Amino acid sequence: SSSVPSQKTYQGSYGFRLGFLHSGTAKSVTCTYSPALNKMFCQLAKTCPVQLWVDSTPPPGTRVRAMAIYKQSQHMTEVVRRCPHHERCSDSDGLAPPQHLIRVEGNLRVEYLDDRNTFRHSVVVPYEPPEVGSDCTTIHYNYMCNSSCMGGMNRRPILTIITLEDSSGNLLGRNSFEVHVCACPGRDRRTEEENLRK
Ligand SMILES: [Zn+2]
Ligand SMILES: [Zn+2]
Repeated sequence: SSSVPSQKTYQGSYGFRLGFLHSGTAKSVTCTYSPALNKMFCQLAKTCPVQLWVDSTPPPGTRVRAMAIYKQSQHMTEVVRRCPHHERCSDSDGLAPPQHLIRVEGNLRVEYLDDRNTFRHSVVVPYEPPEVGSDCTTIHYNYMCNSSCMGGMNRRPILTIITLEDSSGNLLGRNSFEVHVCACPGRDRRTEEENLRK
């Protein structure tokens, strides 16, 4: 059949897992995470904090990669990409190729990959140990297209897969979370958690 990027949780030797801010569901929130759904709700192009927690520190040369896949089997082989409309947005970023859905902000060492063999997009930064006074490292992602964009995800659910890898790309750890990009993430989180209850 067709191999797809794995989404299996794997903490690895460093005890790698993800954390998310406790941001609430008010109308004004821009990024919010549901532990009931393991799902991030966030606004187009806004900052999405993703914490990296480890029990011990990965070595220099370790990198952290992010890639989106469609959640549903019948769409899983389709590369997740930004819609043609959003490709044309004007911003201060001088690094991300216009087709990439996921960007990293605030990191001058970011690299973007358009895999020559799988065609998948990903965004990768060097792993760094927590800043002074912090217990975790955070990476700040932006999602550059809405769930609703007809020329992109077109309402199909996606997951983001975060991989910890060595300098050669070998697996050191993996986690994932669903993400819904939308104008009203607090309202959407509230709706979906209410659906879940029912
Ligand atoms: Zn625009
Ligand atoms: Zn779009």
